[PDB]
Amino acid sequence: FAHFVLIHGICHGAWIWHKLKPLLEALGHKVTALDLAASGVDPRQIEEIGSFDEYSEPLLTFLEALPPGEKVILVGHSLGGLNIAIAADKYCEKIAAAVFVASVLPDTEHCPSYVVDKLMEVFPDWKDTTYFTYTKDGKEITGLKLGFTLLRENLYTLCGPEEYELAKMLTRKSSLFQNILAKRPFFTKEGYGSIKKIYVWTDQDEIFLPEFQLWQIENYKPDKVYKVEGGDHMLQLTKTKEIAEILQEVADTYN
Repeated sequence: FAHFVLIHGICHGAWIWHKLKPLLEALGHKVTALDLAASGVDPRQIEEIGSFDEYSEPLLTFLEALPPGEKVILVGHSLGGLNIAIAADKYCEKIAAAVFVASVLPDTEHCPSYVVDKLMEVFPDWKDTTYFTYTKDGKEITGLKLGFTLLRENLYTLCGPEEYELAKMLTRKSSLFQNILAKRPFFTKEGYGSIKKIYVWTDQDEIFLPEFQLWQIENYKPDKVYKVEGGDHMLQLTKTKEIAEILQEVADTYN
């Protein structure tokens, strides 16, 4: 059996995994679904957070708490692929594999903002998404709150109204920390570069467009690619059984 650690994307929280966690547990696995900083029911506000690395603190702290010899399979969604890379550069030995589900896939050859800048060229219009600025640690940071119409049409395209309602209800303001990411030291070959990486995507994704998702595969070759037919960007909501099937096959492959 495996221990999966489920990692949401920006403006989201552990709650996006509410369908997938019971299914993985019904297969016998251990599952942790974290709220990152200022996300979900985390007490902090985004304006206290000055970088992706501080944003990732609950994942780093969880991994620090793993006793020696315990390995986990990280599963990230959307921007959560970046939290994976940060965690991997400190605790690569605790990571049996990383699975990127409709997610960004950073590399080691370019700066940590690389795949995010590519994402805004491929998808530059975020519809009713609002933006704001705050200063933390001397740097001006642009925060955002995903627009409800963007959520409806581009992320939750195929989700029922009861799932979409949770998003209107629970998504919170966040930030891409895009300028901070550009100046951060590169992810390292020895840490992040060394972990097994499995890339899960759908060409029906209406925000992480096929051009982007395919460019990422070409830019940084995963150890395994699964293409999910159908669904939408919220693959753990619209294709939950398929994702649990893929995760069982990763566990069977990577301990």
